[PDB]
Amino acid sequence: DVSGTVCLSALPPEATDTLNLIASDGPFPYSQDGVVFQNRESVLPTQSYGYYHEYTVITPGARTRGTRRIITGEATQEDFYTGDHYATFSLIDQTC
Repeated sequence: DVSGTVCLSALPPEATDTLNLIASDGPFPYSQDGVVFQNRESVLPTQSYGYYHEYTVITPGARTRGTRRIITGEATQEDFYTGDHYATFSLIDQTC
């Protein structure tokens, strides 16, 4: 399930950076940005394979990709944030 909706301005600033890169189709900093997210655990709504894609939200100071991600869905404005490596998600509201 999705935990609720959160305004973009209430998320870390790096989530705004990642969304700007998604809108321009990159370039992205990590080679894993843009791969399909399988939703194997069925936390997000069930969809066809390839409906969801994953992008890194950089964690300042981290040596690795860390635990923050944006998952896009194919629908308009359908973007989810996770800060715990896919355990929980919130829908991003870009209007606030």
